Amino acid sequence: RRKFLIDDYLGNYEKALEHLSEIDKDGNVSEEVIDYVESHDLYKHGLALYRYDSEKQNVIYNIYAKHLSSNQMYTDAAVAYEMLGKLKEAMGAYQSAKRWREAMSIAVQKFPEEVESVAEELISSLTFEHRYVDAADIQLEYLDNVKEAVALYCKAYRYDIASLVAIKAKKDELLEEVVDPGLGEGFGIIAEL
Amino acid sequence: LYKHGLALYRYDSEKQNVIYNIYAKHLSSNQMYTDAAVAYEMLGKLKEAMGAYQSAKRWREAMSIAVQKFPEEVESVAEELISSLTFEHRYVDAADIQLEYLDNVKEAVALYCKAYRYDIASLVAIKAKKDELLEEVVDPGLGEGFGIIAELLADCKGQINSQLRRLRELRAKKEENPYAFYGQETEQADDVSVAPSETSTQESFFTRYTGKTGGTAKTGASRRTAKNKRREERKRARGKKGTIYEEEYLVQSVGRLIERLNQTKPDAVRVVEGLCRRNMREQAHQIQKNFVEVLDLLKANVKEIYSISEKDRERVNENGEVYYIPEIPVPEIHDFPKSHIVD
Repeated sequence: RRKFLIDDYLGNYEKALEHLSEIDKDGNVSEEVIDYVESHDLYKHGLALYRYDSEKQNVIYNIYAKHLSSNQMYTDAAVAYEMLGKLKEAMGAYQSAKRWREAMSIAVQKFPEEVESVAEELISSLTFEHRYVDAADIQLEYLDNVKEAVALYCKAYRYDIASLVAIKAKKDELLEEVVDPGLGEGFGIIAEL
Repeated sequence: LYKHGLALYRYDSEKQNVIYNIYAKHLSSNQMYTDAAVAYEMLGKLKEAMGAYQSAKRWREAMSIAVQKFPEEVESVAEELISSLTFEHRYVDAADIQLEYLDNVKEAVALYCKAYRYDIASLVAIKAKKDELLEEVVDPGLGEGFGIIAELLADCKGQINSQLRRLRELRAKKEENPYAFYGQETEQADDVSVAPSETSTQESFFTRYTGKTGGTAKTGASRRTAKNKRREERKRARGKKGTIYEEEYLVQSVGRLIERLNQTKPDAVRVVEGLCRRNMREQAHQIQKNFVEVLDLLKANVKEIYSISEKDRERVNENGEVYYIPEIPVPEIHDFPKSHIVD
């Protein structure tokens, strides 16, 4: 406690935390260490101190990933949440950070009830900002909507694979309903370009 | 002429049809199998179009035609030709075809793991509701990826540990090689294991074989066998590096290092995520420290090489101990996209 106080007053907060960890070495780091690391952002030091202590790495990761998610640090926060099994926050950060395949896999894995909700939802956002293929495939992954999938196969100027997915579903009407008109407007605007 | 004739019907229909019917064989004989497929489609050759597509390995349209017309002939084109493309590191296309047409789950996920798309393999298994891939398939894939990455990133460490010195003869073995007739000037690819295998010399990397000094014909298929002739008969009568000896390999000494880092970094990110997902969280730090260490070493070591100044037709600056022989244009390779829970 002596060394902790000297270092706390002197501003060397890293060695202060290093000494502070020694007092509660044999139990569960009480709230003192948690509050200290949250106040000084000693998370790297507060983790390296217990880098080999899994039984307290649980709490260190919990608080650190809470900080990560609260500080716009999405992907690492989501991965740490999956490390701790924090399913809800992990899903929120995955689908917030445009993490498509992991979100779909978990949605169909443990909570199929949400598959109809989230998937098409992301299909909106991906289509919003010039991301078609990653959303085009989803419409046939589980939704099995051929037209709403090939619509982004003809819009992305992927004509050959657009016809390919229209044929692998055996749609000779889509050959003139989505492939032909999308094709037409596409090469018209390409001639303009 | 035939070309003028075919251009003469750009506004005629029956003439265009008949010129297809006549000149399609010659056009296919010329070049660019794609035009052969176009002619086959236009003239109704729906079975040899499959052969043309399987010639240059065009596959999606082959299966499309097979599904359209010949449902009995959908297994011959896909199942038989997948192996040839499989055998040469094109694992992704093989796995895609296998999963999408042949209904295979074990080897498809195995080839996804070999393709380092472990999350997509997990999604596929979730479609099949299986979780035993994690140990039978995902575990060996992750282990092999980590092992080969630790192998490859440790390969450049040796090759950069024999490059710093001014006189590039300080390889502890290259200063003794005369390289007069047994020279390895152009296909040189290694600096820490330079010139091994006295008989049938084959370097580690063979993609950097310029063949400049192989001979007058500029080709000998290797530098071990050919005449290996160049200016002023490079021998041991030289002084330092800057006199009559190797001058050309210096530029490629960094091109040999450029490729793998850029071509492997996304694989590195994906395998870090996958290998930490097993909650080790420290072999991910192993990859991180290996990568940052090798990049820092190479970038701090290439700070002693500068441009060749005025480029000259012949090697200059004979006094290599003082006349700045190892000069090389500076490269530009960046660091890794930093993660935080790996810190």
